[PDB]
Amino acid sequence: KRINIRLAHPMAPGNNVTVGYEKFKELVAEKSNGRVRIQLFGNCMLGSDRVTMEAAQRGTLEMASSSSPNMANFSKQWMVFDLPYITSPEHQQKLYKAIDDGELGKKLDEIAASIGLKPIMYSEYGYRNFVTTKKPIKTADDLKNLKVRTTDSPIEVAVAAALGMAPTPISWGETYTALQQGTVDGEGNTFSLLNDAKHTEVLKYAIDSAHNYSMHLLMMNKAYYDSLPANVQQILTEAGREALTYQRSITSELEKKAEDAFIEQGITVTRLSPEERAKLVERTRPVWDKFKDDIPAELIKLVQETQQ
Repeated sequence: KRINIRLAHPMAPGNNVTVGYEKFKELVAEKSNGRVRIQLFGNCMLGSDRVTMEAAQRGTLEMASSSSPNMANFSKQWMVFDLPYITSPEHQQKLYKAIDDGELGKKLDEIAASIGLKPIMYSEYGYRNFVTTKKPIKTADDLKNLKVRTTDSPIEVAVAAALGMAPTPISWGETYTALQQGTVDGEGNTFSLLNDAKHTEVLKYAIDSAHNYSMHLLMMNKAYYDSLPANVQQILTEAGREALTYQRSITSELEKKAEDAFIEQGITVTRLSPEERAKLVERTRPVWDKFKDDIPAELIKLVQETQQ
């Protein structure tokens, strides 16, 4: 027959994650000669991360993508990637290698299996930077007192509290309204998502904190995956791998465009000195011990090994 597979996600038009899933869609169609069709429900068409991944887990959707921080709703183990400053941009290829070809990726795959999901793409999303609507922020101490939107990650909540901020978990689709209404003073995200989602209209200041690393985890309902013929299973996984290579390749080009757009629209972007970054690293480091019982030590070590 034909097979139609629905894929929902929260990310904005033109965003690195979004474009990756457009490439996935194209590759699935090519490899199947049109027999398998991915229907894309991006940009919170069917809701934000949690609600659509819950639908994928239940089987009311075939596929969904959630940011890794929002995946904490489904397993605590994903929080390894939220630990503040567990990774930094300088080591990204070695992180990719461990996920793609190594033991780390196998462990992630097992986490997904344990919650009824088949991973198809570990999409790059990027490093979050703190941004504000009104308050000048240039240093760690300037973050104090800010009311800040978070994802659902317990670690993001704890990071904010350790920085002296007041964390406020808001779904992605509702975050712009909260900023516009003054419910929150700021947020932390990639400059690209912020620009693509047109948060840049309400923002005034940014710092290159890189205080959270996120992926966008594209998951298929495991029962649905296991129901498919083997040739279609292989199409999906091969398309995922090829789409991931493509999506990583365009990510930093798009990030550069967004940083330029921030500039153009008058947002002040402060580059932290080594000293000021080290303060942030240490101020957030106590969060790690608060989650030692929820994140396997072996998994922390596999991630840290990528940064050596």
